[PDB]
Amino acid sequence: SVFSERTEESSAVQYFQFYGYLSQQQNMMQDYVRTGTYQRAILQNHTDFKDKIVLDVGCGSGILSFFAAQAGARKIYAVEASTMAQHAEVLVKSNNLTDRIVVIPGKVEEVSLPEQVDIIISEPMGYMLFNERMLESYLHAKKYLKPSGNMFPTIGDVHLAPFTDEQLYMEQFTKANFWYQPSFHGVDLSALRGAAVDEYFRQPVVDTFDIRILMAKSVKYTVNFLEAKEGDLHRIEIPFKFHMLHSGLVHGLAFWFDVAFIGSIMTVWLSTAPTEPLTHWYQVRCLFQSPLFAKAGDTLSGTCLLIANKRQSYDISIVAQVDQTGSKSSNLLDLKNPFFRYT
Amino acid sequence: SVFSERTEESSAVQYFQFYGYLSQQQNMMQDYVRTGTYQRAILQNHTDFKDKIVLDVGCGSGILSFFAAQAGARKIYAVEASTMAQHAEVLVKSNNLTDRIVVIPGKVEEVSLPEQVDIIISEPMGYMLFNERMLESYLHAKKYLKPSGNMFPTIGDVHLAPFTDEQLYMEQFTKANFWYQPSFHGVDLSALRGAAVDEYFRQPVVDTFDIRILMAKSVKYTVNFLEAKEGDLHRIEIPFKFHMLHSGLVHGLAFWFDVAFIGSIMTVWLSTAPTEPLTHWYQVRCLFQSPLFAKAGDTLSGTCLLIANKRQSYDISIVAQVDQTGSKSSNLLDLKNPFFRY
Amino acid sequence: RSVFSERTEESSAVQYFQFYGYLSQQQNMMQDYVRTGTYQRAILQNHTDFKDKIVLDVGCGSGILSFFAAQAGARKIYAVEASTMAQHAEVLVKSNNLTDRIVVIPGKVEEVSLPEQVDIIISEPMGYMLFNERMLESYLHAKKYLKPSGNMFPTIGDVHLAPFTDEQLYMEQFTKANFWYQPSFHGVDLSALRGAAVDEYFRQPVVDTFDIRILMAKSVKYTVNFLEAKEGDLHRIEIPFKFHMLHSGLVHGLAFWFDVAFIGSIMTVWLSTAPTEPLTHWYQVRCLFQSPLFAKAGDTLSGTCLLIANKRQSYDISIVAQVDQTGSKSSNLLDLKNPFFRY
Amino acid sequence: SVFSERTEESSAVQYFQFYGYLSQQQNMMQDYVRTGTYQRAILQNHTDFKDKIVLDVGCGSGILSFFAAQAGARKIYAVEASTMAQHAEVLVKSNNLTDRIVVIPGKVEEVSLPEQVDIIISEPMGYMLFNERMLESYLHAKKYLKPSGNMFPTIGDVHLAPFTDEQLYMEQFTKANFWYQPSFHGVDLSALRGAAVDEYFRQPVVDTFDIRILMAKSVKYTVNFLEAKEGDLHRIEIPFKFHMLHSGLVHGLAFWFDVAFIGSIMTVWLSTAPTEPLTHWYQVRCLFQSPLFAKAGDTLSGTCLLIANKRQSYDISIVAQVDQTGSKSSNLLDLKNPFFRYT
Ligand SMILES: COCn1cc(CNC[C@H]2O[C@@H](n3cnc4c(N)ncnc43)[C@H](O)[C@@H]2O)c(N)nc1=O
Ligand SMILES: COCn1cc(CNC[C@H]2O[C@@H](n3cnc4c(N)ncnc43)[C@H](O)[C@@H]2O)c(N)nc1=O
Ligand SMILES: Nc1ncnc2c1ncn2[C@@H]1O[C@H](CSCC[C@H]([NH3+])C(=O)O)[C@@H](O)[C@H]1O
Ligand SMILES: Nc1ncnc2c1ncn2[C@@H]1O[C@H](CSCC[C@H]([NH3+])C(=O)O)[C@@H](O)[C@H]1O
Ligand code: NA
Repeated sequence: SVFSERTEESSAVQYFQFYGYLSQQQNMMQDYVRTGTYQRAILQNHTDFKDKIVLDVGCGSGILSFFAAQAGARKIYAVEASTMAQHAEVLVKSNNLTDRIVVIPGKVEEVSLPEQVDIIISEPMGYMLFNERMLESYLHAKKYLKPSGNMFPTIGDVHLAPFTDEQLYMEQFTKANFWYQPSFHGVDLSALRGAAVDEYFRQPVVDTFDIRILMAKSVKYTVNFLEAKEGDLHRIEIPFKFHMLHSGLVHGLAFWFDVAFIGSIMTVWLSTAPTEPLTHWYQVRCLFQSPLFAKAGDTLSGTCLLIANKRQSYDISIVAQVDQTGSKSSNLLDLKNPFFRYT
Repeated sequence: SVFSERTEESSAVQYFQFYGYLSQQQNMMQDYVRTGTYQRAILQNHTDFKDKIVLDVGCGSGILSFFAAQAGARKIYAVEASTMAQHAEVLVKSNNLTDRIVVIPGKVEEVSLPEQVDIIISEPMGYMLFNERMLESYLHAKKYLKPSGNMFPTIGDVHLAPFTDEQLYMEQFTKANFWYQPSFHGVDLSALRGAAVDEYFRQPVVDTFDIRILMAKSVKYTVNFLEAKEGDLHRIEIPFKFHMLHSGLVHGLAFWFDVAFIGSIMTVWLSTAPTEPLTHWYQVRCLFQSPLFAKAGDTLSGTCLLIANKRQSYDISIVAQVDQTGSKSSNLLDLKNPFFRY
Repeated sequence: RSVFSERTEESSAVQYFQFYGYLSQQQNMMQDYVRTGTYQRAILQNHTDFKDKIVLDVGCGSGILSFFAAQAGARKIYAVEASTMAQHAEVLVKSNNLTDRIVVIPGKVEEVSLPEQVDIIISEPMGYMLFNERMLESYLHAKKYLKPSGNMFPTIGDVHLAPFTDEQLYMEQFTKANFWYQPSFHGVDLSALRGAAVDEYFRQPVVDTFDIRILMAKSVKYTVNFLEAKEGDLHRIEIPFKFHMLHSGLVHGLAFWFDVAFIGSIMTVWLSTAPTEPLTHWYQVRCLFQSPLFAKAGDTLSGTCLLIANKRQSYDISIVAQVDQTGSKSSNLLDLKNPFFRY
Repeated sequence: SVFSERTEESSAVQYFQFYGYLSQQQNMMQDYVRTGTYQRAILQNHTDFKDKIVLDVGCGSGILSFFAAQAGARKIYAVEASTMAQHAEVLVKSNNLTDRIVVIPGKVEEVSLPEQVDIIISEPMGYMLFNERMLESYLHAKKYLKPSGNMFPTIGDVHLAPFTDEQLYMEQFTKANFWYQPSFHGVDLSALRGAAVDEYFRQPVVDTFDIRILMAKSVKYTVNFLEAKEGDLHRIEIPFKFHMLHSGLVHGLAFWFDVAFIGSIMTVWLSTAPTEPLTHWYQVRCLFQSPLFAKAGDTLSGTCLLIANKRQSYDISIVAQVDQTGSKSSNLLDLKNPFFRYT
């Protein structure tokens, strides 16, 4: 199948074991911004669901399908690949909705639906939007979408912005300098100090921050789920040209994302921006190996290249340069293993 | 190999991927009780290493091998299956010990060792001692051990004792009670509450605690690493009979462990007991879904059964009984996925 | 049979009037200084409403309010009491030399015969959550003896209800119900009765006081005008509510209290049992939800509190509540006659 | 039936309503001394239950029947008159003992048992043993007992002892002196002070105390449930003659009770003595109207006469006298309405 070919078996096992936990579902469900906004987006666009055929990609507990049922849906196919599918089925029965919601255990790339659907709903967003590579499942599912069919969410915007955070940058060296001692119990650890620094900088940092560390207006990269193909997400090139609003040292790039539910009645936005109330996605920061000095008015140009890997994530390549000075910095990061810094 | 047959590929990949990180090595190395006690046990028993052949099972960064080198060992084979092995090689070169420490990359069940060794050193203890199933690798490695060779550590004591902690219990019960709601955003979740309680209580709690929550003298289960066979750890049955010292609610069993380095000069103990300074093993508690009320003087009887699984851990079944009232409790826990509360 | 006996089980009535036959209970009520003091002020500061008037005291007990009416210059006071306390009231009338002003009439106010119509009716018919004991109906029934322009002391009653958060109370009750969760109490599996146990405990309104900050919204007020209301109005009391949540959190239930007003010719005097006011022997009453409802600030909590009078001189309470923004719903049934005294 | 003739209808209603609550059953079940001792007495005398026919009088939740089942009983008839009977049925089913425990709804004086039993088990004890008059139900049940049959408990001992408690005695007057004031809000209450004192002294005091207040070894009155008639409990005359161990003022008599389970293997005792751990029965004290002075070595003689009434309780008559001085005191108390003093 399409899923197995793009996914290492070891990664897939871990991945679906993770979502097999009721606590993990619960964690997502208790993210009120997320869950509430989904329910709002569905109910406020009830004309998009009333007596419609619905597909829920990766239903988990089945909560979105229930929201679709609340909106008056006729039939909802709730596809789930982890063992959570059995718990979703129990909920369908206990909520007396067996006539409207059909839980289909398995990967959306492998299961079969009896009919085409009017609208696809899903929550496939990971860290930096693209983590977990579930957007491709979401896009793959369009084989079951009627022409003129709709997608909830419909589009996704990932935002990038340069930031200054001296403490975050110095923190890495403070942690790596553990190895920079000549006699740890009689052992000289110094030779590994470089490797330690390297390791720390490969980890994207997950947490939140004050918006005042941002030094330029964000650059936006948009995915239209109605138009995109899964293969479009294998190689994501995000060019940027930041016009610096403040003078100072750029320590790296901050990432966040919005999704839009473009319905017939209204468009509802779900945002994980640092200007908005915190979600379980927080924000993500990728550090530069060497900070870049910029004057207000200077331009910071370059590219953020996301390359999909078989561990259900992306290898991040970031190249940036201050055009006025030619001062350049790059970093390679491993999105699969972020550092959860939030406290 | 013996490792591969008893281990799911999915588990091993993640497992050794985890130990390839320098931050994790730093975390373990910064456990001063551990590192200091190991160095203490090796250096003070230097005659057990002087001009001897040493095997370091799961050497990681190689610290124990350096300790063995400090004790005057002639040759040390440092085996590590994670990529950390490459970092160990770097330290050996930079510490000018290339003539004495030989890093052998790979699983100890799969590598080929050049010669038989006089002594095996290792740090194979996981949470509640048995987690990670590395003790079996440690035991497996005795195929390279000379007839009268030694092992560091030499023995392991697992201690279990009944505890009372309403706060911890309610803390987990609260998390499970989310699945109690009859109308979460209009959705009835209650039918899953049973499965939810089951899931949360299967998680052993890793953290530390005050010793005054303990309601009886601990029961000891000992593994002699010099004598034990790999197969001995597939099924670990620990019967217990506690004489309750305090009245109250028994919320579960607390676990910790000691290991002893029985050398020629002296025996050095490394303890993770809650009466001792804290280590990175902390202590482990297994909660009962329903606590058992017991009075002082009662006997708390039952069995703690550990069944090894293919995910490099154990399925824990605890059956406990207040003999005077017949109050019985049964519990199943997944040692692989503990709750880190510390 | 009289209107009283038909709406009252004899078994309940016996216990009820037997309870009020005890001097200790009279002492308990009389030692409520807020209560007694406020009644005395309401009567004395409106002395013109009593001067040379004919008074009816419904459920006079020890006769304290009749003495207050006598102090304000009443010509004759008919003090009706159905319990044996009537005998003690008479003793006080004689020992206080007020035989020419206070006439104790033993019996139920629904059954006795008065020689004449009265200018004003005084009573203290309030129970827990105002309506408990169903004496308001006796109070209203007595209006058959009231002259057309007659007055009522108290004149009006306000019931206040507001949502509250109190995790401590909820877990306190939940823990008590969880006794029946034990699978091996002395070797016996009790679990099958947990549902019945939870139901039983949560049917008990909690009588006590609390800090006002646990309240999550402005109280909704329901008013009974004793000058206009008829007995039948209290047989089935429907109180709709729409709360605008001021705080985010878990709604564990609804808090209840009441005010009564003595609207006299000289001034209006209020007797309040609100948690913002000094504590009375009425305390406050809280009705718990079996499972709390999550609400954000700005949300609306709407629904209905329905009180159905029963033959045990109390009410069957039904509370239906809903977080409108999410559709999160709770339904609960309570037995007001058997509250939990927590103070 | 025998029950209805000796019981006022009004009393019976509240009585069985009281035991219809799971919380009250729970209250009894959480008395570890009581429940544990019952279980222990049954299990340690397993030969008295093995393959026997058992009768459980007033099974409540059915706990004692389950204990009988644990001891290997062949058939257990669990008779229960309150609504608790249905909850017992639920527990029997849920514990898979449907073939061995049969729940019979109704009063034991009115139901029909298909066969005679080998042993009757019950927990019919109230305050000072005899309150609630359920022992008569217990003894009545022997009509279903084989001639060679046993009773669990087998005997009941009531202990009586003189006590000194200056605080308790003075407390009555302190509470009554509320009424001894000439202008309570302008009212002279003094005329009721006597009636108030009378009221307090009629109430036996339920609570516990330090054994240091006891001034003589208790006098014991024994009921052998194997030998006794129902009628033996209609009029209970307990003569007493105490040999005073301490000098001082005797303010009244303290009451407690024991029951013994005399089985074939061993005799197990359940005690509510103040020398033993506290149970939900506590202890009961009856005050003398006027305290009696006695020296150590004097004899305190008299009678405690318990006269059964139709309110499922007893009128307590106490006459006591110091023989050496002729100093005499009496009290008449209403056991149905005790004062719960325990804190
Ligand atoms: C819960 O505590 C975690 N923990 C675990 C351990 C156990 N030691 C694991 C170390 O040993 C390595 N290891 C595990 N199984 C191995 C095997 N078949 N062959 C070779 N190396 C192996 C593994 O890669 C790591 O470097 C420890 N020594 N300290 C700890 O803190
Ligand atoms: C929480 O207790 C509420 N509560 C109620 C009351 C109301 N009861 C006062 C007095 O009213 C008497 N009473 C009740 N229904 C009556 C009736 N049809 N006819 C005559 N007397 C009646 C009853 O004998 C009692 O002595 C009060 N005076 N204080 C209170 O505290
Ligand atoms: N290819 C796939 N096919 C089916 N389910 C998948 C696939 N990839 C991910 N999932 C599931 O999709 C879910 C994403 S988490 C979202 C859970 C739930 N729909 C909610 O909105 O709260 C997880 O439960 C995954 O197990
Ligand atoms: N005459 C009677 N017939 C049947 N049941 C009765 C009678 N009198 C009292 N009971 C019940 O006897 C019980 C006394 S409480 C003892 C309950 C239970 N056997 C236990 O040991 O925990 C109550 O549940 C009463 O409803
Ligand atoms: Na320790």
